[PDB]
Amino acid sequence: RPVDVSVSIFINKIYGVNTLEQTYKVDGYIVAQWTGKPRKTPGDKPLIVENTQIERWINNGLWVPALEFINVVGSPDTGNKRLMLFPDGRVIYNARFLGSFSNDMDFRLFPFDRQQFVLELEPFSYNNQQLRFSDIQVYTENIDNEEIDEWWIRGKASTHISDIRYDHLSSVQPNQNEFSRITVRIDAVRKIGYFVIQTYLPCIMTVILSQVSFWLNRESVPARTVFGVTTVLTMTTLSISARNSLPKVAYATAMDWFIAVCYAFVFSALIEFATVNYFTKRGVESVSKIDRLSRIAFPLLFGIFNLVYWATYL
Amino acid sequence: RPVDVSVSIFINKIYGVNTLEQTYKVDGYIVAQWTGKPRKTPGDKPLIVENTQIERWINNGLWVPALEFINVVGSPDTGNKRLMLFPDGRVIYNARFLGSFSNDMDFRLFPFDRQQFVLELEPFSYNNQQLRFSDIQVYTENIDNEEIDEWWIRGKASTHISDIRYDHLSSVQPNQNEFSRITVRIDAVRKIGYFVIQTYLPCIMTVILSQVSFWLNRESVPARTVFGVTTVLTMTTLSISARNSLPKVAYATAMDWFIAVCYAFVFSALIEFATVNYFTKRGVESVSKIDRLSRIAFPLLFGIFNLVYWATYL
Amino acid sequence: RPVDVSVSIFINKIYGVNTLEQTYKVDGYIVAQWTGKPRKTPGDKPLIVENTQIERWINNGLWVPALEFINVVGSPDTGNKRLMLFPDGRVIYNARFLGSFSNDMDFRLFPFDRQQFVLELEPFSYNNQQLRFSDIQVYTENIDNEEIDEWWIRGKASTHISDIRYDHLSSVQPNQNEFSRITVRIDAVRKIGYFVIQTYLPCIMTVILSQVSFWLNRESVPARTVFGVTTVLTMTTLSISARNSLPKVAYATAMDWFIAVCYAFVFSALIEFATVNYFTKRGVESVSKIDRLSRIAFPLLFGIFNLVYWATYL
Amino acid sequence: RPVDVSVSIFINKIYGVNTLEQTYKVDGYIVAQWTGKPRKTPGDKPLIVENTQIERWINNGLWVPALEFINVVGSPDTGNKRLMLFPDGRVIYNARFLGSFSNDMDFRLFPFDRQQFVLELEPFSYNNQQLRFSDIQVYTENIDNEEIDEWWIRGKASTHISDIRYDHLSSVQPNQNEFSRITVRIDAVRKIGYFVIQTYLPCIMTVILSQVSFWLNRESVPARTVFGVTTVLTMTTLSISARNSLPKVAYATAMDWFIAVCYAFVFSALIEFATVNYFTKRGVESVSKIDRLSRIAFPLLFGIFNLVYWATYL
Amino acid sequence: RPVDVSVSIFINKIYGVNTLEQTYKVDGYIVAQWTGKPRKTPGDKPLIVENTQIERWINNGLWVPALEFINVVGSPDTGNKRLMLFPDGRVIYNARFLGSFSNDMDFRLFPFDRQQFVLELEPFSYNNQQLRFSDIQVYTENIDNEEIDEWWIRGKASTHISDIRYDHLSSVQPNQNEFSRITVRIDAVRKIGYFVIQTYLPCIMTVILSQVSFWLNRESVPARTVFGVTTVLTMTTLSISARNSLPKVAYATAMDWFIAVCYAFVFSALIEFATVNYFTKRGVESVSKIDRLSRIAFPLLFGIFNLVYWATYL
Ligand SMILES: CC(=O)[C@H]1CC[C@H]2[C@@H]3CC[C@H]4C[C@H](O)CC[C@]4(C)[C@H]3C(=O)C[C@]12C
Ligand SMILES: CC(=O)[C@H]1CC[C@H]2[C@@H]3CC[C@H]4C[C@H](O)CC[C@]4(C)[C@H]3C(=O)C[C@]12C
Ligand SMILES: CC(=O)[C@H]1CC[C@H]2[C@@H]3CC[C@H]4C[C@H](O)CC[C@]4(C)[C@H]3C(=O)C[C@]12C
Ligand SMILES: CC(=O)[C@H]1CC[C@H]2[C@@H]3CC[C@H]4C[C@H](O)CC[C@]4(C)[C@H]3C(=O)C[C@]12C
Ligand SMILES: CC(=O)[C@H]1CC[C@H]2[C@@H]3CC[C@H]4C[C@H](O)CC[C@]4(C)[C@H]3C(=O)C[C@]12C
Repeated sequence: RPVDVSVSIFINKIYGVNTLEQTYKVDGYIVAQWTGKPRKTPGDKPLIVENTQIERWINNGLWVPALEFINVVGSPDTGNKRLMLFPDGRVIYNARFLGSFSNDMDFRLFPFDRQQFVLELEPFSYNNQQLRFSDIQVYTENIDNEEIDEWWIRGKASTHISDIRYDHLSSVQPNQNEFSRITVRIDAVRKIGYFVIQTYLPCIMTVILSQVSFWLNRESVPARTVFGVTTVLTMTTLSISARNSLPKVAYATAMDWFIAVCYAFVFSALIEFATVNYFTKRGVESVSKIDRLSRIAFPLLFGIFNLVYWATYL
Repeated sequence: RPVDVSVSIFINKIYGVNTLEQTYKVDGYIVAQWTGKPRKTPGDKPLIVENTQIERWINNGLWVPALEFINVVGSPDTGNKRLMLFPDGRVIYNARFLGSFSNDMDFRLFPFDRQQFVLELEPFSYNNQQLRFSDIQVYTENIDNEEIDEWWIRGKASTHISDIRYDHLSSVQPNQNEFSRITVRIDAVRKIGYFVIQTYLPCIMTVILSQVSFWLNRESVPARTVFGVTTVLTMTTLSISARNSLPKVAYATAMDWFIAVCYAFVFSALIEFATVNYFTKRGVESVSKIDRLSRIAFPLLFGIFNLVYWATYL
Repeated sequence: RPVDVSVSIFINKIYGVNTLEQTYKVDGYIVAQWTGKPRKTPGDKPLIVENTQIERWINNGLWVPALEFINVVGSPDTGNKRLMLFPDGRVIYNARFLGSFSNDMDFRLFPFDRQQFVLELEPFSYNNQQLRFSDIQVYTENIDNEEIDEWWIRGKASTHISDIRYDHLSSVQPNQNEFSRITVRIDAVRKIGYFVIQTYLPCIMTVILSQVSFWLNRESVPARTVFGVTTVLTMTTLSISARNSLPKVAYATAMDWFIAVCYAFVFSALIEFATVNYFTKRGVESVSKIDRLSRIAFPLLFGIFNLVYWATYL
Repeated sequence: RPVDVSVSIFINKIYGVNTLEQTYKVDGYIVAQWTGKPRKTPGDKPLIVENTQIERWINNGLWVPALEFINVVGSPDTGNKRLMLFPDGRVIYNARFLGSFSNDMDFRLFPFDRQQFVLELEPFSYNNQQLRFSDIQVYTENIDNEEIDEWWIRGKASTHISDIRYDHLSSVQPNQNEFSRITVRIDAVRKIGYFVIQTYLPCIMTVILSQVSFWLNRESVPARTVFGVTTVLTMTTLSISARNSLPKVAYATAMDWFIAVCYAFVFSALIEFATVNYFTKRGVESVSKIDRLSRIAFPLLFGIFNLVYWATYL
Repeated sequence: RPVDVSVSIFINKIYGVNTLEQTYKVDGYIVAQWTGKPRKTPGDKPLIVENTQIERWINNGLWVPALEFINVVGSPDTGNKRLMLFPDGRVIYNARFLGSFSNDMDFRLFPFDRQQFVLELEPFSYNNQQLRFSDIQVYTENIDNEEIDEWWIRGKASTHISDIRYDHLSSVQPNQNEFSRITVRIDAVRKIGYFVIQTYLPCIMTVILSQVSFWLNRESVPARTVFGVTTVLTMTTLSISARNSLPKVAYATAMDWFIAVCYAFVFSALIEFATVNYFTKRGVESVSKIDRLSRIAFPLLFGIFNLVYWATYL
């Protein structure tokens, strides 16, 4: 007695990925097919009914169940609606949907993170005892496979049919509070190219600039201080601007750890000079022993770190 | 004589918390049940009517009271609507809502503040003598309890039913102008991580950078002045950029007072040096005992301050 | 014969004040009551008609005039609509409105300006010979009077009813082209707290920083120049950023005049040092009497200026 | 035989002028009058039909032509619609329109440019052989002439009626593809106040700051270089921030030409100083006559430049 | 047997080009003509039916196929709709559309890139066996083919009719899953004027400013370091700010390569100075012949680069 419903979804385009609001817009077509009671169409041809004329048919008792996207931010922009009325009884609901979808996202591996563009479809007013999803096949490719859209699509779609228990229907439907839900997931990874130029490389070149102070002398204090404060302030601002593209989360990202280390070498380089200025009297010949090793200690310490960093997270 | 109305609300997700406009977006379901006049349904099953077809029923005299969200910023995004028509008379109104809600917020303890995500539900056109809310049940935790949405959810929801007197309905029914209101509150706390990295740490290291001037000498005036002006201006920009994440309120926040203190230590450090620069010839051997104590007075005075700060506000 | 219309407006909240666009958002309820032909309702109770069911009544010749907000930025967000049909004949139209309103604003006294949140209500299609507004009652205080909205509400509402002559209907209604207009005004004053921290204090501490150049010496020219250019440029950036919260108006504001002075003292301080640097050899012993007096002349001129400033504008 | 249609347009307000998108919002009323078949109204008074009830009238065969704004960005925000049915036959369509309009704008004389706020009105589905505009009257002044937000309304309105030939209807209407078009233009001039405060004066004072380097000496190279690099970079950023209030046009504006000159004097001052530093020993007694003459050439050239500039462009 | 449909599209204006979201807004009219079943119109004149009155015709069984824009971001802003019903059977659907369209764009040649503003029109519910596009005519030139605001339109439109195979109808339409698709392309080139003034010229003069350091001496280290760090940091910010007008793509643009080169000359000049500072005692006469030659090597190396750069990419 539960209505077996076959569902096919074609994803036309994915766009408007917003990491801040954790939303992403999905455009495509939807198809809902179920075998109902036979009817006599005008002619043996299948009857096709478009947007407005569908209302007159449900007014004559036609059964069209409302389907609902769960992980959506607002009522999706529904396009044109059509109805395929076959003589053997099978009904086919086809329409285009453009909605702003949401999904929980973890940024602990920013910007090397992997996230899932998920579609959560599930009917309304009809539980698993009344309406059941037979199968789901997502014909996303032939368009999707173009993955130069600010992300990298890795793998095909994943379809799964599950049963969700809503407790807020228990007061009204005893033991009838489970709904069949279709879930479609597409794994994707981020493209680190944009962030290398905005934060990573500016962090590196700032570190390179910060360490030039070692190679000057016990020279004009203005010079080695200007090198210090400019690199510290520059590294300070980059630490701020690097998170403006991220939600106000608590955990630290791989970009955060990279900045803190790059912050350390920059701040240490200044204190190193500030150290030899208090020890300008204890052991001064032409150059101290700190600079003679800091000119090599700092770059090598920083160099191997980048090797550990980029070898990881990749 | 007033109709007892049982209300159940299932919150799908809370998102889009905007501290500036003091809004927050809430998605979820609503259930409204009342006992009406008995009817003879087609079959013994309860009759289920979906979005558009409900309008035809109220045209035949069916009574569906309009419910209204008070603390909303604009007309909420109403999803799919359904009606459960039982033969014994009881009617059940179930629909999905996605709205931008508002609530009075106090920012005196920024960013350690506690706020409440509130839903204020109340009917339209029907007072408490005509329509009464029997009970309210919020089955929010099942989903909501995952709070990585820029805030920290601490505790379950609190439900309360009250009666509100609108004076602008006195003109039509004297003394019968009170409306039943359902109120749903969810306490929440902020995640200070983003603010630690964006303002607090940059303020601290700037203060740390400001105090390196002490450990130099009565040295090149350019150096110790560059330390002064850069740190003062840096602290000045941070004082401004720290408030762009807040509405144009009048009272000062815990972040504000914390910056003013960090502002004091930076400006005092410059004047401290600017003082010893006025005494460069009267009593100069190597160090002004002022600097010899400022190298210890400033960190300890600032160090104990952070202990006074973080012990408070927590 | 003109229909006397009683109007009551309940303001739920005023929010979203945008000084740039000179708009402001207003949420609340509206009530329009007029005496029609008597009828016999079902029971002596008043007949209540909700959103959609109004269509059936107005199609049957019921007279429900549409009321129109003049000073609105776009088509207001109409909430739920209701109709109270009384048996004694009086008809009552009640609905909730959320609209983005506009009003001409003068910003010559930024941020000490006084502005008016105005509602200009007036019907459509019905002149004063056909429809006249009897009285207006603004039930704003019950909620509004808690002035926590980036502004301070100073006083209750002020109502004015007038007759407006539209010349573009003279070609169609000779001498019958006057419309009854309801006007609701709420005076308000601005909260200078946000601007004290963003512009005033950074301007002041910059001026304080600008004068430290005097207390150095005829010293290292780099230092007193670094004090000079940084303070001028800092004051220049603050002079620009201070108007980004204002429309691109022509007249100068009280904040503008205050900055120009703060710009003058800072730029004068640099020119002063550049002057004593031109007199570095002709008449040099230890200090130019200019510095001996500028350390007192400038603060006294600056001190009395702020006192004259804040005594005014308040 | 073509239907003569009298048109009256009342402009309520012009607001939201965006120079970047070259759009502008116009709110007001519209009146369309044509003489139809006589009718018998209830009483000799004209019959008035409001927003929804018009649909029933056009459903009964009444001829109400849809009017269309050409230079609009999206479907304009249509307010309330009314219908005046006169007994002598003349029909009057009156409604309120709030739309975001567009017009080609030339910015070669930024910020002294002159622009026109244009309304291009033209019917749909009815050509000039079917519908013709008799006359047009724009009752704009009553309100409009008060402009306080970035522009100056200078002069009255200009009305013109024309016939436009669309070639894309020849396939559907051979030789009958011309539509009557109403065009309303309002000249306006820009208010340079905002730009004087944001760029022009800051450009001037920066140029003034650039020339103080002359009055120092062949002095501490840090000072006169700090004068050089800081002024060059400051003038560089102002050239950037000056165009963010403009679309990405190709031609250079009067503000651009003004900045390029101000850019030259700033960079020339550095090269001038950098020149005398290359000649510090070959022909040195006390001062390089270059600075002694640059102190007069530079201010006079800049002063006379503003005279050539501001005598023009005004 | 498939209905041949003639389609004409008139593009009124192209506006709102957003390179970030890769969208662009298109306003214009559409004409769809097909020869249908003969009918008896009132009079021999063609019957004209406007927006609302069309619904009654399709309600009486008239066949109006829904047409669909593929490369659209959301449900487009549909204007006024009209229907021409001819007695010989031919039906004509004419309407105005304003939609936000999208197209894949390649930014490797920023800002010398050439892009295509594409419209993808294709019907719904009717395959190529039922509805076929006979021909397409784009009458765009009348208001185009000259140039647009931020881009240059070069050439007339390009028309393409194709057959698109959707695999998601195979389960419901075996071998009948091909749709006729009209595609309209407009080639366009970018206007580099805005980018020359905003990034290129500031990058060039910054390199020029960086090279003045050579012409000082083995002089005050503060000066040549101030030249060094300021130019390096300035060039660093320009590398970031130049990409804020681009999506987060992975590939590097022609603007990126130009900045990286400009980054080298600035950074190389600093290392060059940092080299001669290491040789202040080891091989010192007055100047390191490196600086004596770098004053010629760098400009010529930079000069020839600009010739290679701008000769390319054009
Ligand atoms: C012997 C030595 O190398 C000296 C030279 C500079 C000094 C530091 C300067 C900045 C100081 C800020 C605050 O006073 C805390 C302490 C702080 C980090 C100092 C020290 O630990 C001692 C340092 C490192
Ligand atoms: C004698 C001495 O060592 C000098 C060095 C720095 C000087 C201060 C700099 C800032 C000044 C601002 C305004 O002129 C009021 C006075 C003000 C606070 C100065 C003084 O108290 C005197 C100081 C402490
Ligand atoms: C003798 C003396 O005290 C010198 C020190 C600073 C100099 C001024 C610096 C700013 C200059 C701007 C422009 O070059 C015009 C001239 C301008 C006002 C200079 C002077 O007239 C001479 C001044 C006042
Ligand atoms: C002899 C003289 O006074 C020197 C001092 C500063 C020098 C200029 C500084 C900027 C240089 C940029 C690039 O290195 C090309 C060359 C460039 C324009 C120099 C010159 O032609 C020679 C100048 C004017
Ligand atoms: C021999 C010579 O001319 C010196 C002058 C400047 C020095 C360089 C400055 C920047 C340094 C950054 C980090 O310390 C790694 C090493 C780094 C590249 C230095 C060196 O290789 C040695 C240089 C080239």
